[PDB]
Amino acid sequence: TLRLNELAPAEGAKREHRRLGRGIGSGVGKTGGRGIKGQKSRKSGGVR
RNA sequence: GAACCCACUGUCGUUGAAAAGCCAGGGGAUGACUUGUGGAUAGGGGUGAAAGGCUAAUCAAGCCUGGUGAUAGCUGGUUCU
Repeated sequence: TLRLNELAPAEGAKREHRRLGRGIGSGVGKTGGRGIKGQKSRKSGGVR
């Protein structure tokens, strides 16, 4: 206790960030949640 | 009718000897003729016995750099459990 290698954050404080397009297993591979084709699939695809 | 200047027909070549030629024929050949050297005309401009022809193998608007990473409701791609 009270060491630099014995200090931990609270449970639920930190979450891993989501990474798109890094394989089938991740679940967000390939299209990365954008769907298939259309305006919203393109870069900067949101309408005003 | 030779040299010189052209390019009407046919064969060959089409990763060619050649990014436009060779061979056999063909036209002008004292003229509105051919040609060397050095100059002038610059891009919406130049030049054109006029084909949108030519302006460095590039022309219904040359080339280079910059605005610039232009925009693209389109096509493609998007990586471990």
